[PDB]
Amino acid sequence: STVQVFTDSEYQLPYVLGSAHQGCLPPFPADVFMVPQYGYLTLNNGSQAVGRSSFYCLEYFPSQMLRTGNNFQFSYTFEDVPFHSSYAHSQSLDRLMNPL
Amino acid sequence: ADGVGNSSGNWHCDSQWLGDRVITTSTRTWALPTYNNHLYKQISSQSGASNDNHYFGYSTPWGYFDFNRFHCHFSPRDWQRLINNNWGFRPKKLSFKLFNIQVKEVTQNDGTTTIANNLTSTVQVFTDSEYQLPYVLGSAHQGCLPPFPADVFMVPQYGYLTLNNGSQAVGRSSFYCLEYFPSQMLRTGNNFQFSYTFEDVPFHSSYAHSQSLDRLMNPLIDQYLYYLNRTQGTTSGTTNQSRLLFSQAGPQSMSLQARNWLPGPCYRQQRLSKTANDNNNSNFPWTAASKYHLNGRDSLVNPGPAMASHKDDEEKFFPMHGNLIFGKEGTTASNAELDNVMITDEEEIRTTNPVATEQYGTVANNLQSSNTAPTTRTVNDQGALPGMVWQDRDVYLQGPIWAKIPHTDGHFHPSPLMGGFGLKHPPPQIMIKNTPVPANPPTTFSPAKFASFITQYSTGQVSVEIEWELQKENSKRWNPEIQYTSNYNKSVNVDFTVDTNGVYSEPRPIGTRYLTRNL
Amino acid sequence: ADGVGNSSGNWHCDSQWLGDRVITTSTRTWALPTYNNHLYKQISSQSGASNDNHYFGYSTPWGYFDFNRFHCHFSPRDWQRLINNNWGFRPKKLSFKLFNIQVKEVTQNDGTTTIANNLTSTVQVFTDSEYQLPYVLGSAHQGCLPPFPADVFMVPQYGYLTLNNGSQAVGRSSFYCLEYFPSQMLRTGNNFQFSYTFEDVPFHSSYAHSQSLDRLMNPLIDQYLYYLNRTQGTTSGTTNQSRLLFSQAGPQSMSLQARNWLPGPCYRQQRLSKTANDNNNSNFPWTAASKYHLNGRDSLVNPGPAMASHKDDEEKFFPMHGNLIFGKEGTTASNAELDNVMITDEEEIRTTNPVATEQYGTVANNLQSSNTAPTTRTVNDQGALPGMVWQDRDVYLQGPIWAKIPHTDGHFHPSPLMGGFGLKHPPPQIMIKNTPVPANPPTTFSPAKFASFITQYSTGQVSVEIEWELQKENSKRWNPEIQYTSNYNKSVNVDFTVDTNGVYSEPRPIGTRYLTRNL
Amino acid sequence: QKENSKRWNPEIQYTSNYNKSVNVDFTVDTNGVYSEPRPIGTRYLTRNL
Amino acid sequence: RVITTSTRTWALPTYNNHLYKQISSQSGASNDNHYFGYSTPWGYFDFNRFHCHFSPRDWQRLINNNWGFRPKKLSFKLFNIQVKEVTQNDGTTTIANNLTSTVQVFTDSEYQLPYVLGSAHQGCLPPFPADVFMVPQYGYLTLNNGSQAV
Amino acid sequence: ADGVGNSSGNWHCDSQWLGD
Repeated sequence: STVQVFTDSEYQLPYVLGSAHQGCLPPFPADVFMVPQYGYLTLNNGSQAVGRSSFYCLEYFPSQMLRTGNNFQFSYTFEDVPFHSSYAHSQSLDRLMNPL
Repeated sequence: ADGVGNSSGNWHCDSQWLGDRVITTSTRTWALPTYNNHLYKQISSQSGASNDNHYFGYSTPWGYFDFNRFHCHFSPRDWQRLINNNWGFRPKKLSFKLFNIQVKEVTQNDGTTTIANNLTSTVQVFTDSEYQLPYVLGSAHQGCLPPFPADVFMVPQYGYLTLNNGSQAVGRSSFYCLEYFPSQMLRTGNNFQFSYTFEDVPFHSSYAHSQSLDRLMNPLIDQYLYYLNRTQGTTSGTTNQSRLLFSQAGPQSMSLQARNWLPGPCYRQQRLSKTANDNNNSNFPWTAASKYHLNGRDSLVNPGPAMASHKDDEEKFFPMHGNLIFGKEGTTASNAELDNVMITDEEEIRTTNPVATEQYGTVANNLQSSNTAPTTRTVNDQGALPGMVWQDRDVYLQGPIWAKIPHTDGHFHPSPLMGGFGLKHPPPQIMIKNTPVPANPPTTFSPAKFASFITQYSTGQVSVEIEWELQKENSKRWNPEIQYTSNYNKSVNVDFTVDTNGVYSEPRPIGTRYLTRNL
Repeated sequence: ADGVGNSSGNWHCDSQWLGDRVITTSTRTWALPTYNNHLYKQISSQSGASNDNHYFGYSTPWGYFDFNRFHCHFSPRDWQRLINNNWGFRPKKLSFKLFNIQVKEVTQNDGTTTIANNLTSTVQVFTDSEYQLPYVLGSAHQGCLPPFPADVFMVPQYGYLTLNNGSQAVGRSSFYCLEYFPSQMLRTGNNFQFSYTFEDVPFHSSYAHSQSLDRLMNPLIDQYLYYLNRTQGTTSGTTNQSRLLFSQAGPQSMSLQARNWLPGPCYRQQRLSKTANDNNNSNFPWTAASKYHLNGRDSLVNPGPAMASHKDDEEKFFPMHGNLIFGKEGTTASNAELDNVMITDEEEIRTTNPVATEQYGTVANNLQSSNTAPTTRTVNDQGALPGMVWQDRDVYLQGPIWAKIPHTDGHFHPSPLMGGFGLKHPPPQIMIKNTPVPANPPTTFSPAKFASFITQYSTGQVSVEIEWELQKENSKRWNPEIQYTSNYNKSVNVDFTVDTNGVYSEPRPIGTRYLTRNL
Repeated sequence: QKENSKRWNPEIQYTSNYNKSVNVDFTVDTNGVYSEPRPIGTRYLTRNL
Repeated sequence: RVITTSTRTWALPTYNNHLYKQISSQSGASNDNHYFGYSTPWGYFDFNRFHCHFSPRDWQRLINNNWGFRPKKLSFKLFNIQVKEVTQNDGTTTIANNLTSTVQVFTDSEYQLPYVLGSAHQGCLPPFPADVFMVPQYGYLTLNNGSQAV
Repeated sequence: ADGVGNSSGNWHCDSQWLGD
C-alpha cells in the first residue's frame, strides 16, 4: 500500500494554518500525535452557496506516492521579515527628555 | 523493475496550458476482478428473441481500459477555458502508464471474508497496436476514467461479436483468443508504459456562424442576373393570359436571388414537443422512427446526420433520436423521466445544416403545359449534390472523443456521426488480466481440465496524458461575444462539485461551439 | 510619394499572349461619393414583409472594388481567341493598382453647383487579406470594371448581413467596424499597390464531348456478359408461361449492355416553352419551382446543379430557374420581356449530365411474385452514387469568375454552381473611403457628436492585371471543328461595338465550350 | 497577469445574452448612434484570501 | 502583454478669440460653489478612459482570462493636419483651404501647468473609431478668498 | 528508495547554538 503526499508551494489551496487550530508536533518529543483532517470554506449567502464559490479537488494536484522504504524531503527559505522585538523599553514616550 | 517496498510511478494529474497546445494528464485508481472464471464463453442472443436483437459472439476473461470521453480527460474549468478562447483543437500525442499494481487474494470461510496480499502473482497486459482484435471502443459504452479524480473505478470486461445467421453462427465467423498474443507479465514493482501519436485529422469546428447560407450577399446592391418572376401579364387586359416576365432580385426580393451553394444533406426525423400532452397518444417510437435495415434486420439512427434540432423561436421541439441524451447523476437506466435526462441541442448549425424535423425542399415532378398545371413534391431524404456545404456535429465535455473508421473500400465523410475525430489508426486498446493461480492439484495425475483456481483480484493506478493542439481565434467582431459562465445566483450547491454525500454530478451539457465566424 | 503636379502610374490596358499563359490587364476610371454621411446604419428587413424576404445587417460608409467578371477583364476578340484554341484555363497571378487620385469638394449656394480641388484631403484604402469581414463578392452583384475601357464607373457601397430571428437580431450576431482595421491613407500623389497569387485549382473544361456515356463501346463486337431478355417462353406453347431467358447484347440491342458509370446527380426543375401561349395559364413560379428551405424559410435554386437545358431537337424548352439569364443593353430591371433578355444554354453537357426537365430514371419499389406484378417508381431527385461522372457548368464572357468556398466542416464538390473557380482564399476585397472633413466647429466646446462635414467626392484610376494559365488542345479529329464567328451578313451596326449614341452593348452570350474531347 | 487557479468547477464570466433582440449590444442603431448598454467591470475571476 | 492602438479624427476651433480670460465664480453664488481661475485659447487631448482605448470584445477577452494588468508604454502621433478658413457674407458660409497657416502643439513633460485630467471630464477619443470628435478647451483654477483672488 | 527491511532517515531532534 502506498501513501500520497504533496506540498502546495504555489499557494493555490486555501491556507488554513495560522488560525490557532489544534494538532502540531506535541511539545514533548516522546508523544505520538495524530494528523488533523483538512477542510476549507468559501463564499456563502446564508447557509447556501453562490456561483462565485470555488471547489478544490486535492487529487487534482501532482503528488508523490511512497511505500515502506521511500521517504519525502522538502526545503524552504523564508523571505525578509523584521526582527521580533524581544525586549521592553526602559523609557517612556511621555518621559523622553532632560529632567534638568 | 523494483522490490515490494518501492513505488512505481507517481500521481501527476493537473494540466498545462502552453502557447499553441495544452497537455492534459489525469491519474486514477482501478480495480479488476476475474471474469468468466478464466474462461472464454460463447454468447448467442436467445431462443425466441426479436429478429433485430440477434447477435452471436464471445466473452473473454480479459478487461480493457477506456478513456474515450472528454470528461475522462478535461475538467469543467479547463473545458470552459478551452472553448471560450479557441476556434478549434485536435489531439496530437498520447502517453499511458500502469503502476502501483497489487494482487490481493480473497478467502471465504463464513459470512466474513478475509483479504491478504499475494506478492508472487502476476498480471498480464498488452496493447493491440496492429488492430487485429475487434474494436469495441467508440460505441458509447460505460467505464472510462471517472470525471472526478478521487473516484476509484472498475475495469470493464471485454467481448466481441461476429457474423450470425439468426441466433446461430456461420463458417465465416472468427474466434480470437487473447492469450494468443505477446503480452507483458508484471508483478508488484513492475510497471507498463505506452506512447502513441495521432495521425493528421481536421480541426474540430468549435464555433458558430455569424452569417447564413441564404443571406450571404450585399443588402444594398441588386443582382445583374434576371429571374422569371411572373407568368401572367402585368399590364391591363393581360392579367389572365400567360406572358413570361423577368426581374432582378434586390434587397427586397432577397429570396429569389442566385446562389452558389446548397445546405447539407438531410434525413428527416420525427418531431417531439418537450411537453408530454402536446404529443400524439400512441407508442409510435420504432414504428414512426427513421430507421435503416441491412441483412434483413432493422436498426435505429440515433445520432443521424448532423442536422439542426429546431427552428428559431421553437426551443420546445426536438427530433426523435436526433441528438445525444445524457443521464443525470443517480438516474435509472430504464424508463427515466424527461426531467431526469439531458438533451443536447444542435441549433448552432441552423445556418448551414437543414432542420431535422422539416424537409429539404420541393422538386418539380411533371411536365407542365396548357392543359396540365405544374405539380411539385416535397423531398425529405436528400443525398449529396455538387455545391453542398454542411457542418459537423458538436462534441461535449461528456461525449465521445474519437472512433475507428471501418476498413472498407469506400467512405464519404469519415467524421463519426456521434462525435469527434475519426481515425484509421486510433489509440489501441490496452487489455489487462489476472493470471489464474491453481489450487492444490490432485496427488494422482488426471488429464481433466483444471477448474479449481484461487480467488483473487487486482488493483492499481493508471495515468493518461494527451497533448492537444489548439487553434486561436482572431475575429474582427466589435461587440462582445457569447461565452460559457456559471450563474451568480445563490444556490444550495455549486455546479460540478460534490454534495454533502460526496457524489460528483454534472448538471448540464457543455458544447464547444461558442465563438463565431463568417461563412 | 510625389507632389501635386506629378502623375502616379500610367494607363496600361492591352493583353499579351505568351506560349503557355496570357496576361490580361485593364485600366478604368472610377468615382466615389460619401456613403451614409460617414455613418454605420443598422438595416432590418421591414415590418410586415414576407418571411422568406427577411434580413438583418449593417451598411457602412465604405466602398469596395469589384472585378469578378470575365468581361471586366477580357475582350470579345481575346475571348474568342482563347476559347477557339484551348481546352482549359485558370488564373495564376493578380496585380492591382490605384493611382491618379483626386479629392474634389462641392459647394451649393443656389440652383448651380461649384466643384473645386482639395489637395490636402486623404483617402483610406485597405485589403482584407485575412478574410475577416464578410465576403460579398461572388453574389452576382453590379458594379465591376465596365466592359468598355472608355467607360467611367462608380464604386459600389459595402454592406453585410448577419443572423436574424425574423426582422430582429440575436446575440450571436456580429458587428464589424471597418475603421477598426489598419488602413493606408493617401493624398494626390500617393498610390496603392497589391499583389496576389491564386491557389491550385482545377482547369476549367472549355470543351464538349464527342462521345456519350450510353454510347462508349465498340459498335461491331458483342458483349460476353449475359442479360435476362425474356421472362415468357420463346418456343411454341410456352409463350404464356414464365421462363427466364438470357441473351448477349450487341450493336442491335445496344441499350441493354453492361456499363461502368452513371450520369451525374439530378434535381428536377420545371420546363418552360419559349412560346408564351404554349405554357400553362397561371402564375406558377415560386409555387411550382424546385426550392430548398432552411431555418424555416424558403429559397430558390436559380442555377441549380449543372444539368442539360433540353434534349436533342428541342431548342424551345428551358428549365425554370435552371440557367443564367443576362440583360440586354438598356433593359428594365423589373418585368422585362422575353426578347429583351439573354438565356444561356447548357446543352453541351447532354452527354454526361442528365436533362433538367426530365428524370434520372425509374427504380423498382416492390417484391414481384406470381400474385403481384412488379411495380417501379420514377425518381426525380438523385444524390451521389459510386461510379457517377458529371460535368460542371460553363462560364461566359459576362459571367462570374470565382467564388469563396464557405469555411465549413464538409464539402462535396466545391465548384460554384453559378460559374467558375471556387477558392478557399479568393482575391481579397479592397475597400476605399473618403475621410470625413469637419466643417467649422462651434467656438464653445460641446461633447455632442460632430455631424457637420464638408461635402466632397473622389475620383481616380484603377489598374488590374491577371496572369492566366492555358491548356492547349491536341486532338486527332480529322474533320474541322465548330468555333465562334461573327456573321458576315450586312448589318446596321457590328456586334460588340458602340452605336451612334456611344453606348456599348453585348448582343449574345459566349460560352467557352467549343472544342471537343472523347470521354 | 495570467491566472493559474486550481478551482475545479467552472467560473463566472462576461457574456452576451443569446435571446432575440431588436439590436445587438455595443453596436450602432438604424440612425448610426453608438451606445453602451451596461457597465462592465474587470473583477470576474476569483482568488483565495 | 497587449498593444492597443486607436486612431481618431479631431476638429479644433479658436477659443476666447485668442485671449486669456479671468473667470470668477459669480456675485451672490453659494459659498461652496466659489472659484477663481483663468481660461486660455488652448485645447488639449484627452484619452484617459478605457473605452477610448479598448473595445467591447477586447475588454471581455482581457477580463475573462487575466488576474491583473497595468500600463507599460505609450506612443502618441498627430498628423494629416489641415487649417481651413471660414468666410461669412450672408446666411451662407464658405470654407477654403489655408496652406500657409500653422498650428502650435506642445507637451507639458515637466508637469508645470495644472493637471486637469483625471477629473472625469468630457472629451476623450470617442468609443467608436468612426466618430469625429472635438478638442476641449483648457482652463485652470487657483487659490481664491471668496469670489476674489489672493 | 529501499526495501522493507531498511530504515529511511533517523531520529535527530536536539538543537545547535552557533555564533549568530
